[PDB]
Amino acid sequence: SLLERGLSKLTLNAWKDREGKIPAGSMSAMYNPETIQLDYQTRFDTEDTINTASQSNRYVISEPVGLNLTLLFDSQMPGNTTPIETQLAMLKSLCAVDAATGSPYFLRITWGKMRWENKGWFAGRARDLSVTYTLFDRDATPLRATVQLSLVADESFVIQQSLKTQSAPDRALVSVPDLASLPLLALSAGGVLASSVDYLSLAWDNDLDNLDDFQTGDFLRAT
Amino acid sequence: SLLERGLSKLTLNAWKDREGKIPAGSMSAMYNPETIQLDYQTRFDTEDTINTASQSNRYVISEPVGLNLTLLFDSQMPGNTTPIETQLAMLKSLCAVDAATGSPYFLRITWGKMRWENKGWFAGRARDLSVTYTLFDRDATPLRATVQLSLVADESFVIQQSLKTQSAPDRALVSVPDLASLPLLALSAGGVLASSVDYLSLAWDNDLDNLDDFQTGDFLRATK
Amino acid sequence: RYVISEPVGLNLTLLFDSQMPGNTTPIETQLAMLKSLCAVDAATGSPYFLRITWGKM
Repeated sequence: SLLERGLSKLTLNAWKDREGKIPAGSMSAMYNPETIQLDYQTRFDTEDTINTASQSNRYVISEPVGLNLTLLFDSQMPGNTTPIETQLAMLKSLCAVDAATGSPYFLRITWGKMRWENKGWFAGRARDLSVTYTLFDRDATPLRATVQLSLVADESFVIQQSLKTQSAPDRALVSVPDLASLPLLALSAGGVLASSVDYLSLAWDNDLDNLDDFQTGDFLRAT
Repeated sequence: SLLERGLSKLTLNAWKDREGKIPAGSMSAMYNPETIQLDYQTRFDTEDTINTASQSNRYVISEPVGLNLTLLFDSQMPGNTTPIETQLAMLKSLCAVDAATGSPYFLRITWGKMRWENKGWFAGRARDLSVTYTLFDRDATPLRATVQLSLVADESFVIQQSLKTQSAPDRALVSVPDLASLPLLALSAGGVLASSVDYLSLAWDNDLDNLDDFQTGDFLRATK
Repeated sequence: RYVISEPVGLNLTLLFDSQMPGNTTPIETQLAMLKSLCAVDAATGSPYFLRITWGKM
């Protein structure tokens, strides 16, 4: 909408390294998948104690988000001139082991206006894959594919570095509201940093005099 | 198409060694499968690092490509005159342990124009086989079969080494473009080799004079 | 014997839709919060300690 009406097919872009400096090939899928699903799974385990009766559970690991999507290829209808084996030559190639490197191709899936995991793209490597050819001709050039991709998370190590810089930075720079107080100024400054800054050490950092030297509009820093 | 309209059946060739030196028997099976299926799978394990800087998962092993395929035999329709036990005396033989060596037979499935995983053939050995006879005769010659094959990938070592040298054969021979520079010429040489070719070694291996010596059309050789 | 009591688990299924003409907020802005709050936070490296509530339930 808002400009024109034309289909935006999804694109499978593959690299060789994690960061994306070395590019492999790329392919755009005909016949958009009609369903995508992203499945989360966070594993817990119930902590045990013999003293108290408080009941909590322990965060163990976070199994990465998986993307399940299915594709269909056809080379029979008279708009479809290209064979489906040159199109499946790259789904089998880009979702398997690289020839020189032992690792797979890091497979960044994208769609025109769809945010995947709060980002415009979905990195990750193909966990499994299955092509099931359901229609042939006389010498059996294949004519249907029914591909069943599935991926994992595998974001780059840099992208993951900047996302924890926008959350809990090094320095806070909290403001001073009206009728303020240092037990409440150090309580909102300890929410930016998530590190529970004390009122006394917040007072020593700014070198303020009397534990009341804020004047409703000045900025005092927490570390 | 493009010449004629005769069918092309699938042929199951067998060997004894990993390579093609010692041929065993070889059958072609009538009544094509209607559907093939080859499943890929790659196993990953999540890094449970204590430092909690990053979430990632390692690559462990890639499971071999497995092919599933279902056949059917029948000899009572009056075009069908060969009894199906002579055609199943080969599938039961080639998908089992050979008497000579004590191993499977290293099968190779092929179809006329179908291109398997990236090659014109599908090598590998038989994981599974199940025949289920459904019709019989008065003396019970069977004459209906319904076979359910299942194979693995297992290619030979000469073919796998040949496909490796076709990608980064430890020389690059990188052309230079107009408005080029050695940090860019090392990124374009570090993509041919996938080895981070560290630009000071490029100017030493090619006898550059002053780190800007290439002239928009000459080649630079990059090894490792 | 009594060993341990497993934690109470809650199952719950939602639906979002933005093309009916009362629905104008795109559902990615509403799913940019569920995907965020039900995942590991960037600040500490842990989940977010959610709290589900209904008017009289």
